Amino acid sequence: VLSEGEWQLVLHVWAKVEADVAGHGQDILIRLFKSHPETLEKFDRFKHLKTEAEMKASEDLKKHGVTVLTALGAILKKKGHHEAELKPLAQSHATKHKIPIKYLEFISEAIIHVLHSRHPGDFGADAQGAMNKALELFRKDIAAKYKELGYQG
Ligand code: HEM
Ligand SMILES: [N+]
Ligand SMILES: [N+]
Ligand SMILES: [N+]
Ligand SMILES: [N+]
Ligand SMILES: [N+]
Repeated sequence: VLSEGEWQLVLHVWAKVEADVAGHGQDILIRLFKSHPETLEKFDRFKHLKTEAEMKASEDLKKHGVTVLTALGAILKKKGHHEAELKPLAQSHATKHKIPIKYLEFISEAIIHVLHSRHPGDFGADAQGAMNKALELFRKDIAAKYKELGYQG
């Protein structure tokens, strides 16, 4: 569940994201929606948005971008001991929002793309390797909770 050395690479990278949570959140959701159109359909609140331009202009979308990264920052900071925060999130995405585990992987990919575009020099292969493992650990712990509830798939 990651070495201390890899957790460090991740939070160093995340300290950086914190500088503009709003910009990064807006970019991550627009990229998830562009590459995987089906995920956009899961948000009643953003369906209306067709083009990239419209997505960018939506303040509400940017607001949501902040919610998501604030919650993910709370998880990552726990350095694996994130059960209290992951629980309510796993439960609401399974039973309320109805988000397949496959969409969590798609967003994990989105996150990586944005952190590489932005912070080119701070996100070397080594930081990307540690970041990948953190997201996968989050994804495994969610899927465990999904199964218990009868929504793994
Ligand atoms: C990095 C992973 C994600 C995190 C940390 C995250 C976080 C959150 C949080 C904190 C909320 C607010 C309330 C609640 O869930 O009880 C929320 C709402 C929601 N999430 Fe996520 N989310 C993630 C990924 C996803 C994905 C990938 C989708 C869609 C494919 C999605 C679908 C939704 C929807 C539809 C809502 C409700 C929006 C509303 O109508 O208020 N989530 N998310
Ligand atoms: N490893
Ligand atoms: N916003
Ligand atoms: N964990
Ligand atoms: N929500
Ligand atoms: N790096």
